[PDB]
Amino acid sequence: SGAALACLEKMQASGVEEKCIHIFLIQHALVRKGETGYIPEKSISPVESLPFLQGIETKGENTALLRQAVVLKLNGGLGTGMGLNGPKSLLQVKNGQTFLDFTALQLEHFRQVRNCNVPFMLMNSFSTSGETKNFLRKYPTLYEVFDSDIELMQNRVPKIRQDNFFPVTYEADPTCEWVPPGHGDVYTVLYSSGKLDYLLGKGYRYMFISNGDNLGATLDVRLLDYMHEKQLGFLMEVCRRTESDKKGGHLAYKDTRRRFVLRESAQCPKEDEDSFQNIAKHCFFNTNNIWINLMELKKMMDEQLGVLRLPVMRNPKTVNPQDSQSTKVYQLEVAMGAAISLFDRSEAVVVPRERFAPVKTCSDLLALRSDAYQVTEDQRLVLCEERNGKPPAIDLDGEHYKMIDGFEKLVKGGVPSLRQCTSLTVRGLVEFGADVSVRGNVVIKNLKEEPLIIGSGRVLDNEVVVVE
Ligand SMILES: O=c1ccn([C@@H]2O[C@H](COP(=O)(O)OP(=O)(O)O[C@H]3O[C@H](CO)[C@@H](O)[C@H](O)[C@H]3O)[C@@H](O)[C@H]2O)c(=O)[nH]1
Repeated sequence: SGAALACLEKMQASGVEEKCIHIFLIQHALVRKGETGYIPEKSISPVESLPFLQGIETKGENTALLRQAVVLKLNGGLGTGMGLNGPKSLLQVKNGQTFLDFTALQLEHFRQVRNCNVPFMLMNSFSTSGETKNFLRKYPTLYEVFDSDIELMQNRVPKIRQDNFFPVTYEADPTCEWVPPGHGDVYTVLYSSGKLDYLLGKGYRYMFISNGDNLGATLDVRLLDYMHEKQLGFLMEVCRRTESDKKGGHLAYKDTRRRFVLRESAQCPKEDEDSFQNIAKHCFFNTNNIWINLMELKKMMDEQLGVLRLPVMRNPKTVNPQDSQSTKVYQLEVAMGAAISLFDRSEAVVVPRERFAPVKTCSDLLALRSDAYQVTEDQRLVLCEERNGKPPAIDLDGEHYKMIDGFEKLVKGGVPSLRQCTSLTVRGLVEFGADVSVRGNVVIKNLKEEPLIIGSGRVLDNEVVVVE
């Protein structure tokens, strides 16, 4: 393959890790022959039941295990879905505090309260590393050990043309020619960097990993205790899916014994969107709060010669995400949750919603920035009590609010109160002013060209607003 050799040479020219190149060209072979990465509804069965955290946990903690624990926050994605060209963690959340402020403050609270200097890492990509490093100047505790201790630099892979599978060229911005290969990349990065051997040599055996956008994620020593007692290599936290869980992955089963499967958004064929979005059928949603046993990982990686068989997802895009007329490409990516079938002993457990405040979209961001979410003593962000575990279901017009620039007009004059909101749908150009209270099920449709301004102090109480 001339296309594979072209990818090979371009990767080697940019300093890409040898095993990553090898794993990529494996996937490249597959996709060149029309591998879609899809998990069709007819290939899987729903997960009907799972153990709950209240059941499986006990009183008391084994502090000896916490002493073996290490935290990693994922920070490598490009946030292209929200129209970013860099780290979504540098987005403001509350009080002029970004996602990364909340992460740094959470860690500091954890270390203080428990008097335990738990190791901490951020998995960065080429697109997020520099901005993240400079941001952390504000946290000298982290900054002074950023290169040596904190950063885990993941790999990058070229975007490849949908027609001939060659790496794409984009002269206007050669930066658009590359993508981090998914958070699934973590295992090979840990292995090939020497970080895994380093951590194991200091006696660490467990790693807690969560999304950089999820400020609800918590190191639970009682869940750690459980994972260890059942001698698990991998534990995934899931939530009872809500109407707001539209993007990410749900669990399912495949057969002749049953094994877990993770079906991501990118693995769902167009014809199956309705099923993928049936929250009652596919009711267990991955939080991406994942515990791994590091020695089990080490043993697997050695066994499989640095090459985990994670399922490749073949993500179609344009080379410049913002320009729909730019060259059509495929991003080959893996998800860290897909290791759930690869570990010898793995489990998923249902956790309370207060451990999962995701921001995948500007609709999610709206909910987080609003009074629907609250800061806890331990510096987490958690859904308010009166929403009874169910985030407001926010549908923001994809033609106006998908890009952060468009979302910016909506909240420019004010983030509305959403703590009493079960549902908010916005269509056309719309602009909130100050101290707007949204209550119950609210619809706002503007059919005029002029933005619809929602006056300051307006109460929208189970109301449908249509301006024409
Ligand atoms: O190559 C990459 C790609 C993403 N990220 C980071 O990974 C985290 C999550 O990525 P994101 O695109 O926000 O989420 P998805 O990958 O679509 O979904 C994940 O998060 C959902 C929970 O919000 C789960 O339901 C999914 O199964 C899980 O794969 C964020 O910190 C990203 O910055 C990386 O570090 N490297």
